Amino acid sequence: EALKAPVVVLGAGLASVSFVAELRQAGYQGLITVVGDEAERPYDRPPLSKDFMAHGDAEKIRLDCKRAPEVEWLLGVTAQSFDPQAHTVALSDGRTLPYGTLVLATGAAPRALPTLQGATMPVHTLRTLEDARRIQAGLRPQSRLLIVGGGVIGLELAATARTAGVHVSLVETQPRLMSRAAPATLADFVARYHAAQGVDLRFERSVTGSVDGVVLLDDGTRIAADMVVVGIGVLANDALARAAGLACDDGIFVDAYGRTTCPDVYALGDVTRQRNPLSGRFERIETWSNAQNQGIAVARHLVDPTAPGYAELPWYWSDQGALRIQVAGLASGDEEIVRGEVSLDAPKFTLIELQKGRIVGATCVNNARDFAPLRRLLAVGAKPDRAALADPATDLRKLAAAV
Ligand SMILES: Cc1cc2nc3c(=O)[nH]c(=O)nc-3n(C[C@H](O)[C@H](O)[C@H](O)COP(=O)(O)OP(=O)(O)OC[C@H]3O[C@@H](n4cnc5c(N)ncnc54)[C@H](O)[C@@H]3O)c2cc1C
Repeated sequence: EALKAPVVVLGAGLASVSFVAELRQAGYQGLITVVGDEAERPYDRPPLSKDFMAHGDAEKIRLDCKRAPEVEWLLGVTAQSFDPQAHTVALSDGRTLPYGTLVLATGAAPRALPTLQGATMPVHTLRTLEDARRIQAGLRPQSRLLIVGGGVIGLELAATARTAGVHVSLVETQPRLMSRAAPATLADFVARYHAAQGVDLRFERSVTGSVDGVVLLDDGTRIAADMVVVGIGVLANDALARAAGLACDDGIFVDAYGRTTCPDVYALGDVTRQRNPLSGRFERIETWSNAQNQGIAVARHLVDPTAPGYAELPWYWSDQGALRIQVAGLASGDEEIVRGEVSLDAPKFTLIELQKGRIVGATCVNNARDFAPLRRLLAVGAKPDRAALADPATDLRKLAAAV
């Protein structure tokens, strides 16, 4: 009923690939056409601040489009507009695509820093393979890099650059790192780790401008750098949706079926503003797991309307040198339980966030084994014995089973 052929998807990132693979796997055999503005074989972004930044082989980061047979991928083509009455999409190459169902999977773009508009020194953001190549081409040993923003991507780049023998300074407007999506205990530990690896961290500082290779701060001081990478967050790529009259606010509003306010138009991944089931509030979720899992859920329900809506709880990971960080659910509740010691000597620990005895979030540092059972406990809103949660004798995989 809702799934009308032909299917057109705008964007060829993870959300798009995951969606079209699930359409095919679920048994939809109609036309699928995907429009991607990047002239690149679809690829995954997490490597760009990690192993790619370090080793430079793009053929290790391509998405597997095997589970998406009989898809026409229009790469290097921009969707300029769509007409939701005519059920058409206008492309940059002069062609028009008809659709029965239109899927907006256009992701998000790094926010520019207004105070570095008209900088006369290298200022980059890190989103694309082209961005990663341009940054890597300036990552010379004993270079000076300034990162603006203490989000996970800036910190992943900081670790990669330090490992490469690059001097790194980092300016954060907040009093802590990872203010978006991380428990304070984690953010404090992570700052201690980066400081110990030689990152020059500047907290509660904002950039006010730049002059001849030097960045100016709002404490009236200067940081000289060979290169600036700005990581102050992203803005949804929701321009086509806004122009066509869909409900958007830095992100296209969708329900759990991926429906926008425009009939026959859906949206998925980083472009969307959606319900976080743990907070009960709408948020733009900026994670790999959301892009994949939302794309799959929306495709499954299009093919099989008896399937449930998207229901997965949020989580991400970050690889920052010696720290393999995993974070699920909410950053805080009324209670944090710490398993293990929080120590720079062989870091290994777990945080559990509870709200009235109920697990609402969890963090693992170098403890992948405990993250899977904690996500299962989170998913059913488990209320375990807080003494047991704290006790390192406790086996979390066992608790997961018991419930
Ligand atoms: C450097 C980096 C590291 C990351 N590391 C992690 C990590 O460790 N863990 C984690 O959970 N998440 C991580 N993420 C986040 C994760 O990669 C994103 O959540 C994910 O890429 C979102 O996928 P998407 O398909 O919704 O959007 P995107 O990947 O942005 O894909 C959308 C595509 O649509 C294109 N597009 C936009 N407008 C148009 C148009 N008009 N016409 C055609 N094409 C268009 C875009 O240019 C883009 O190619 C990282 C992201 C980056 C950039």
